[PDB]
Amino acid sequence: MKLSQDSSQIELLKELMDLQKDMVVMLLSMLEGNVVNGTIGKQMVDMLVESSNNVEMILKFFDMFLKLKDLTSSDTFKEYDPDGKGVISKRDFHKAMESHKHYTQSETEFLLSCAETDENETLDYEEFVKRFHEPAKDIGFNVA
Repeated sequence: MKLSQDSSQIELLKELMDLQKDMVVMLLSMLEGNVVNGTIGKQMVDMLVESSNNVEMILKFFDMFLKLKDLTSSDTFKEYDPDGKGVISKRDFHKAMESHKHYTQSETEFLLSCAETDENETLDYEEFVKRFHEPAKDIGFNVA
């Protein structure tokens, strides 16, 4: 939530997401071959409960960005967008994702903050989704 708001460190965000991916891969390799009530798993759950705040915050991030695909594929957003040229006005975006109303007001304003404001005033929701949803899918699958 630091790098996402700015648009100048997208490559750094990608490197960080890849690091997170390999981290979760290591954790899965650790869980490989576990038995019921295994000591390795118990140590892992102790780790998670110690990191409870960070884990729930990351999970909230992933849940927030994983609904964006349904948001952009919604027929409501499809009618707010005159035709599939790829870019939608900022006001249309805010109205659309608030009629979608699965997003709270805080989540709303955070999405606008994370979406780069262009001088065209029509933020490219296509690039936004293809830049955020896919890393979220990748890491969230391993987390799940």
